[PDB]
Amino acid sequence: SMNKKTKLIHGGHTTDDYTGAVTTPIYQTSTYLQDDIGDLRQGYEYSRTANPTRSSVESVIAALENGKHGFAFSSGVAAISAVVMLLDKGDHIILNSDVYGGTYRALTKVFTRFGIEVDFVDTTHTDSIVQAIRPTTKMLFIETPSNPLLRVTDIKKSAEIAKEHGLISVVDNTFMTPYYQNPLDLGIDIVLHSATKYLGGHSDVVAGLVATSDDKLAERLAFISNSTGGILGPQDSYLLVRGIKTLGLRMEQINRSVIEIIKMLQAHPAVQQVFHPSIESHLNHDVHMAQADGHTGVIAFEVKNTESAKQLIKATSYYTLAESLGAVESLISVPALMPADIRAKEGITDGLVRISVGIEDTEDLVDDLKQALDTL
Amino acid sequence: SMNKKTKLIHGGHTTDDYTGAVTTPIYQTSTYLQDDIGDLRQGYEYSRTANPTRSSVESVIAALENGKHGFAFSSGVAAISAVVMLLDKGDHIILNSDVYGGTYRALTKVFTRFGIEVDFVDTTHTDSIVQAIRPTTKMLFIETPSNPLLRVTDIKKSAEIAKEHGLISVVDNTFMTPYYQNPLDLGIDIVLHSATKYLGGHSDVVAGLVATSDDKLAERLAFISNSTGGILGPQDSYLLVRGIKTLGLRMEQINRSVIEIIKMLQAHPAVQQVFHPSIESHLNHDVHMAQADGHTGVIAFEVKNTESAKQLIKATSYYTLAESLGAVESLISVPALMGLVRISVGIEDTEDLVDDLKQALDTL
Amino acid sequence: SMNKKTKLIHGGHTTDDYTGAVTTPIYQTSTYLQDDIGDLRQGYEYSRTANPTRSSVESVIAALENGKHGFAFSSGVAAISAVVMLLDKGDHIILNSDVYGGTYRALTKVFTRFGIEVDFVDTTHTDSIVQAIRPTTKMLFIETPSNPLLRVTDIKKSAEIAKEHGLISVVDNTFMTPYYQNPLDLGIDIVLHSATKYLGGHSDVVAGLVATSDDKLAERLAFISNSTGGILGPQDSYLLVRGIKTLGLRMEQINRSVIEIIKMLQAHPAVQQVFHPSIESHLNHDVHMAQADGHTGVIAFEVKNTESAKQLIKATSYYTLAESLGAVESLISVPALMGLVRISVGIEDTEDLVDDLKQALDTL
Amino acid sequence: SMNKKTKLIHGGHTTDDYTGAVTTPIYQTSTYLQDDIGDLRQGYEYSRTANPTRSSVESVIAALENGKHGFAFSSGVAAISAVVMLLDKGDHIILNSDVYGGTYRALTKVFTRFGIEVDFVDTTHTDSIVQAIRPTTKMLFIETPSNPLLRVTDIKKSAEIAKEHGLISVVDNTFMTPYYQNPLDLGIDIVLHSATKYLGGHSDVVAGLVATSDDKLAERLAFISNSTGGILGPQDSYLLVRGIKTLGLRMEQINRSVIEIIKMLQAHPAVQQVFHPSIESHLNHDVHMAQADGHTGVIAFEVKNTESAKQLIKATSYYTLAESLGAVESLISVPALMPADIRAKEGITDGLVRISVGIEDTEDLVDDLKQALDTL
Repeated sequence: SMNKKTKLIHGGHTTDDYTGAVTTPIYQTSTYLQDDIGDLRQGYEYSRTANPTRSSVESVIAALENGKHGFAFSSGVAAISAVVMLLDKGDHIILNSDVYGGTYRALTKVFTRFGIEVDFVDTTHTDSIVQAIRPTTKMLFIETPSNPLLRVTDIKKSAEIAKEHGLISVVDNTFMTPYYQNPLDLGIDIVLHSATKYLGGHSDVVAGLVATSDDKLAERLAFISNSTGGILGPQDSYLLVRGIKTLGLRMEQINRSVIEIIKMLQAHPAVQQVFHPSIESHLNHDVHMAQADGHTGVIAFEVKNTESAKQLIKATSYYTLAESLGAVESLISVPALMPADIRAKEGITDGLVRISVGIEDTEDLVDDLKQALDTL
Repeated sequence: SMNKKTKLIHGGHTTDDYTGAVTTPIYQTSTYLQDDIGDLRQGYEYSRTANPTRSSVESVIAALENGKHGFAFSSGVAAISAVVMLLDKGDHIILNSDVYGGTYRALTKVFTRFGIEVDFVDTTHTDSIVQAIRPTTKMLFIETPSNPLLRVTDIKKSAEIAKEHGLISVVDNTFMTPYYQNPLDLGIDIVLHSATKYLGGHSDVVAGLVATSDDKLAERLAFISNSTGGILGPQDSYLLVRGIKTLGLRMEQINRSVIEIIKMLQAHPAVQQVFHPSIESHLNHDVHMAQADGHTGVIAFEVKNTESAKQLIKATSYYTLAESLGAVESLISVPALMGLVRISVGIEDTEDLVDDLKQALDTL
Repeated sequence: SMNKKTKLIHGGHTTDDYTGAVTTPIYQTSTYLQDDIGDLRQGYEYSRTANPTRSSVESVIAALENGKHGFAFSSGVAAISAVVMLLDKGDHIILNSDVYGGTYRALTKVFTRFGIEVDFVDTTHTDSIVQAIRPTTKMLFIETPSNPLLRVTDIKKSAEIAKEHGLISVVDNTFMTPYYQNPLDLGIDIVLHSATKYLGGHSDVVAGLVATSDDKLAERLAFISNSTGGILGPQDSYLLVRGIKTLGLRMEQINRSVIEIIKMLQAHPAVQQVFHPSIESHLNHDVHMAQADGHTGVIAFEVKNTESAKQLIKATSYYTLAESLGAVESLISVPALMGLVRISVGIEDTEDLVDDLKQALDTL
Repeated sequence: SMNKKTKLIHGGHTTDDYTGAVTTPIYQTSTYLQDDIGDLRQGYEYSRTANPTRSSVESVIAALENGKHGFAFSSGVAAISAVVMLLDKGDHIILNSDVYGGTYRALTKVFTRFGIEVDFVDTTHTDSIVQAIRPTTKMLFIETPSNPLLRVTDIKKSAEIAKEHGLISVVDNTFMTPYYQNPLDLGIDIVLHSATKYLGGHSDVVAGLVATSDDKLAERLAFISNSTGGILGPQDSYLLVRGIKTLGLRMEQINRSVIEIIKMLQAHPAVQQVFHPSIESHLNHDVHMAQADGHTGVIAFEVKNTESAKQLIKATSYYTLAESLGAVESLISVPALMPADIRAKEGITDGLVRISVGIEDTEDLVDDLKQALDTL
């Protein structure tokens, strides 16, 4: 019963019971000696099946999401990939139309070849999920807020919709992190993250994390992980644990700057509109406040055209033009350039700019972006 | 032009063109700065899609297997699963009946749920491969030698059948390594490895490696890997590059010990049978010699019962009771429990490994 | 131009100009290819003399301390020993009497054997520094605040004395970090850190960092380091760069908890005294506020006897009984045994650390 | 009582007693939890004083050199630096005139300022050591074979000379490695290595290793290491252990190529002379065979002038022009360009070329260097 900032330091198991080392040892090892045949010395026999450094980060994400079983994968895509392989051929899964672009690509071009049929639904309306549910629908996949336009979906209702129809509810909590949003506490079966983003938070790990409280769903995830082998390595597991330590402090510095930056974007004439769940005029803004304690650092705002966005990027000094988000350094991107009907259903327009607020000084970030907008 | 031991040191790109560093830099990084929107400074944009350290080890395995493209995965099992995902629902795969247990598990328990069926066949007689071909068969997947009995399958003839019948041929070359056997040179489309074993060589990396010369197949593997993200990390990529450097020396010490160990086992009163492709009476022995320039370090032999096998392990001093194979240290196991005994010959002193196993067998 | 939190993210060179990678590549390498004999492709020839990952963290500490040159050592003790080796036999050093125990050991037990003598002086009264100056005195070395009582020494006035008397002034800025106190801006010649503590921040790196603006001193430190080889490795260099990124956020959470923890300790019946430079009755409190923009996370308080102190540690839940300080997790110790108690405030929840320490004190 | 190749795999302690992991865990940690105050859980309290990954490589070098105590330092220079700090001001140490250049620089320009007086002696004649021994001489420092001209010194005699006069005998065994030469078995007190070279052997670690069998000399080295802090990190300790595993196989492939390469250099008219202890006409060649089981991979040979050496380097394809030696890749250097009286006493002339034989194919290395010499 510790507070969130305390949970990030002592939640789970990140110490060495053997030597007392206050950080998780990095087990660069493949196999483990057995004193007697079949008798494992500490539960370990082969690192693909289980590795102590990986089990440590798996116990952390489980503790942060108030779950019971954690799983670490080589990438957030590998985590999503392992989750959908819970379904069989002829099975059916519903997602929000505005999922992360890589998620759309994986389910439409990879997993449809295996007999999994996919339906996309603007989940901002809860009952619209029920329109697309079939007697073969087994999974409801929610990504709130979405990438990169931050559409909010009612998690607590989607869980009830999933629970009623015998559906496996999944939430992609990458943008909110366990520090501000806990889908497992709202009835969801499985929560997953792209740990590449906020959790690692230092632009130096590609990883995915999955957590659940259901036993039999966990034994199925462990079976898929051990049989498809998309496991996170020990070195990356350790850097994940290390980065998670400062998640609360990083999110709070990010949230402070998000406040000041939004107030500047909404008052700058060179900006057409701003997209963020903290805005009262934003769609489903009251749903977000009911299910989340804070806000993501991804902000979307549209200038007039793509060429103005390229000029705006070249005018800044602290915003790094690159992919990914949630890092200590602020990142800037043009989602349209980094099919057209799906891109429009994701909210991506020309002149749409996505920023990821870092942990630099607030006034420095506001005045840098504002001075850049003055040139348009 | 470049001999084998030289190719292990200089094959592929394992140096830094920037600073001139003689080893591959470890790029613990997720993303890369772009000078202009879509203008990649060195071709890198996101580490899942491409990472310079991973591209280094990927260029090594393609060079060592005489392939055009290489792919590094987070485990050998992940390399297999990416290859199997080349197919659609309804497709069939033909495999050797004694295929690796993890491959059996992944195909029967996972990929059959997606309509991909597998047909187990004694591939030591190539006629059995043809008779099991269905109109929906799309892939031939073989290991040679297999585990743990080391059964040899004709690679060249398997490549001809897959070619004549329009199948994607796959060879798991883990046990032999690129230092002794190159399936791509024998007509196979895709060769893969559990780099966890010999390639890494030091019992400290879990990894898979895939190589092919087909552009359309590599483009499909690249798309599959980017969309399922079973990516090998940079630090493991580096240790893989580092371990491969001594692959030729390790294999050669392993093969010298295998000769003396088999000679001891064949004569010991407590041993009833020895399994290894280097024995002239082994099935398809000449087939192996025609497709391989050396031997694997995995040896299986039989003793009376599992009790004598367990007492054998405790009586040894230099054989480590653990899973896995292909490491610098010698490994021993009883496959039915994890009287057949399987050993992995390491790079310890040859007479030390001979005397130590013999004195332990003397206690039975 | 660049504020403090921004300088922690973008100060120094912590990106790859080659591929555009946003984090410093880890150069696990020993040597570098030369295009021509003596022609360094990027200025690197041998990793002991210079390593690009180490040069990254070296450029960070110089930027954060407003210095011209930075030096990364394998421990804070190694950073101190390189600085002390600037002197010759017969030279003298003036230090605060309560200097770090490892510094006491290194100077009295090691460097006196080479003729370098040390004069311990209560530097909280700057007059005592002048009266201990000999004709052979060459260096003034101070820590502020000190361990474990947190005694404050006037940095500006110490810099004037060293300047007026021709001494090399050194300040151990470990406890305050570059985020709150910059001795080089106050006239000190050399500032050093045990990066093992706050800079690394995560209890997983042993390192020392040195910064100076003097070219002739930096040239001498560079020669000393290349000829004694107390070099920080590349992997530790990288984790140092990574940990420093959150230094501002960690210190600020630590300082918020320090305020509430001191308020609780000052009122608890079981506490007889609290030591911290943030108390207005602390000796040289206004001196600290004039040379520092914040506070350290080390707090010392006194309870009845060592028994009550030991029972305090067992009664807590979030305080880790271990050596060291400045980590994300809270650390507690009894200095006389490794009733004075020293705690290191971490980044846990403020009320959690307040309530947990109070309920433990309630059991005494 | 295992053979050398077996000793490199199982000598010392490189496994995890806790989990059974067959490789040493990497303890990226600074401090260790204590269950009771002052009571260490497994002997660890602070990583500068002791770290489990470092203790593992320290137990390896001790086992390989038949010593009892090992010490790992941040560089071979830091190892030598810690060894000479065993002496006091006014103390006296004898070295061979042709020591490694960095050793000469460290003792002449650093440790002379602390009262340590240094004497250089052509140790190829044993009694010449006795000419320079004073009532304040405390240490005899031998580097056989030398860098880069490979002058051989009688180890067994130098030990007797040191033992008679109450001297601390030290041998720099970098070039021979513990696989071929074991100074501790010949009476020497302290053996040290630049583990950067052959031991690591993969051009990716800078490290130094020290070993001794005397208890009180070890307690003094541990005191200096803990008080001057030039400790090797855990990641570099691990890569050292990993590289040491293949030391025997790498040395034997190197020795095979050294044989074939020397026979080519001695028969090429473009080569004036060749320097290697395996040559019968080489100085003290019979001393080497009496104290060493094999040969180093460093070979020195002189072409006519410096300009011919630069042309020879540009003609090769498998020889890497860089510093350091003992790596899997073959390295080539010109020691004169990478005072004049000391350089001449070290045997360094113009046109002198130093090669470090790698583990590439023998015929490839011979024909590559030979074809290059044909252009001169």
